[PDB]
Amino acid sequence: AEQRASPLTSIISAVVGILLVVVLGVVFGILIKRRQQKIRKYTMRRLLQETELVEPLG
Amino acid sequence: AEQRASPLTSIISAVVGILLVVVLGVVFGILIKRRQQKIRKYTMRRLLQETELVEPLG
Repeated sequence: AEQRASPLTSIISAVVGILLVVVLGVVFGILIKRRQQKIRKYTMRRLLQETELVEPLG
Repeated sequence: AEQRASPLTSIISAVVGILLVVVLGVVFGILIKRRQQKIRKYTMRRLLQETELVEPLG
């Protein structure tokens, strides 16, 4: 019938969904671990890029 | 003549790729803005003087 019934398309949509949730889950946990009694001062490291705002070319 | 030649499959793979990169971008931006509003803002204010170390004269 007209009913699609695409198996692959169904898997691709399912895979991605979990993929996005996985990638993040890893990033979130990573930050926490590096946060739990771990001062990396990442703020300053990223702040060095702020100078670009007050560092024109001419 | 061609191996696959699947237009949809090509779009699904392209969409996801950008999708994952998009979601993250939003998460990263949020955190930053969530840190800039930290009670330790004073740190940054004083950090602006650090540039003097990497700001030599002609």
